[PDB]
Amino acid sequence: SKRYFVTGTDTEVGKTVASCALLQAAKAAGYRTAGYKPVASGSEKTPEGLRNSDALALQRNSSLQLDYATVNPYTFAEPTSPHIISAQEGRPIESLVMSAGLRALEQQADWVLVEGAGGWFTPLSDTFTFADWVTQEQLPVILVVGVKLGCINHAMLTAQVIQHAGLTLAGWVANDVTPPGKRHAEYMTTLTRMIPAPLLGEIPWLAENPENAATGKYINLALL
Amino acid sequence: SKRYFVTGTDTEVGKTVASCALLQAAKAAGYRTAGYKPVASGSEKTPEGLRNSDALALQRNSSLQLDYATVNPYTFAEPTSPHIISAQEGRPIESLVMSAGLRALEQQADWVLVEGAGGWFTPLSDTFTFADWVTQEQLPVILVVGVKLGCINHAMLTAQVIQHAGLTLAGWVANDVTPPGKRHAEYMTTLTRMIPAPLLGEIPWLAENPENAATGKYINLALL
Ligand SMILES: Nc1ncnc2c1ncn2[C@@H]1O[C@H](COP(=O)(O)OP(=O)(O)CP(=O)(O)O)[C@@H](O)[C@H]1O
Ligand SMILES: Nc1ncnc2c1ncn2[C@@H]1O[C@H](COP(=O)(O)OP(=O)(O)CP(=O)(O)O)[C@@H](O)[C@H]1O
Ligand SMILES: C[C@H](N)[C@@H](CCCCCC(=O)O)NC(=O)O
Ligand SMILES: C[C@H](N)[C@@H](CCCCCC(=O)O)NC(=O)O
Repeated sequence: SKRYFVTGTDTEVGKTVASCALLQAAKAAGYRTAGYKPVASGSEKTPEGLRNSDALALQRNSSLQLDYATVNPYTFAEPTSPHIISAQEGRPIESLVMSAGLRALEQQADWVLVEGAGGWFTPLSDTFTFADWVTQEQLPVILVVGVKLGCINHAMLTAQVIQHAGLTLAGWVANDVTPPGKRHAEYMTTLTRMIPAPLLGEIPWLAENPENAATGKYINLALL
Repeated sequence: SKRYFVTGTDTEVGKTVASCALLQAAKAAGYRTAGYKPVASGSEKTPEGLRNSDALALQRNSSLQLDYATVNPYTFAEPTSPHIISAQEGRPIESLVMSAGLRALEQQADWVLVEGAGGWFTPLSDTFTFADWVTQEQLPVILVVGVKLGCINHAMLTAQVIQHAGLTLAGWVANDVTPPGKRHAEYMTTLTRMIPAPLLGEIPWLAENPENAATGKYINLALL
């Protein structure tokens, strides 16, 4: 299987909207797809247990019918850093459970997208970060950049740390989190020059429910 | 002279409020102080020319009476990345002018704080970033962390890139940009464990005009 890890320049830059666009393009290409969000914090109560909205988006944009626990093994109610609520609840986030989950998806899907939580360095325990697990798995990384003032600094910090860890930055996606503003073209030119990876596409500002929008068309999967 | 460069985990995390606190503590220690903001974008019109508010804060928190142009040689009206408006206006930001300005302050002050613009990697031209000038000058760096969800990732990205450039991370300052929230103690413990530099102090959430507040007391200059 082809496998990709999706990270963002910050929490809340639209990493899930860009992951749904990527899944929609891979399905259109004829791949058997599966989204995977191993760890999620910030979840709602239902009859079946806690459900996270981002993991639900990944589950319904996958071409295979998947059970929720397969998409998201670790679900926490509180919207904070996963290491804080893991310790609080007495539920360790185990690297072997996160890896087994990835393998289980690979039995049925040939194109798997793995979405982390928050940014690159999100702690999972007091001695282990999400970055350590991605390095261990040797996943190529796609960076989602929310285009706003301050995103050049955050895109270059994340890009350099991934290359320092000896991983492949497979590409980047520009996500328009605000309406058209005055220096949009110049920001897109600087970002294209500075990130050492192909620009895979640009998702426009979509006011109403953008993870349910048909966004596959904004991604050029040929460059991956 | 003692010289320090102050950077932030993002634009608008309170780097100027923390720089005014640092200047107030150094004055209380008996140093002859000068703040320096070489490049500023986002300025108001006055009879004397354009004036940036952050540079004005640095100028009035300095113990020496300094002229505005000495504090801030490069002033741009538009609140965008300095390389965009520099090119637009036909006014190159010269590394030799930025360095001469630092030396001119060193003739009269024995404790100089240098504040950049935005985050670490802010571009000054198409081939030159603020990070290149700080490396060239070999300035020790103080990191200001606005405490909010996502700041662990941004504090660790910036910390690692500065150490990769062979510079000293002299310390960090926690700035409380929001009112007391639920996981504040756990965020302060994680940040203290993860940033490889002393915590110099914590500035509380100050609703009304915090750069005019007397904040020197929250900084322990002994650890610098
Ligand atoms: N193209 C777009 N147009 C309009 N709104 C967008 C958008 N992309 C993202 N958003 C909005 O920004 C917010 C964050 O988006 P999203 O849920 O995809 O982020 P994310 O995956 O980075 C969150 P986390 O850090 O918790 O993993 C959402 O409310 C979403 O609707
Ligand atoms: N301790 C605090 N309490 C309340 N508000 C604070 C605060 N620290 C910073 N702020 C507010 O956050 C905003 C940004 O602060 P500040 O001007 O110091 O940031 P900064 O220097 O990072 C800006 P730039 O990126 O343009 O250099 C201001 O409106 C300021 O009043
Ligand atoms: C306009 C901002 N407020 C700030 C400069 C921000 C540059 C951000 C560049 C980037 O996107 O990383 N200006 C200043 O510090 O004077
Ligand atoms: C609660 C957030 N929305 C997100 C996790 C953010 C962790 C941020 C850690 C940090 O401060 O760097 N959750 C999630 O992606 O499910």
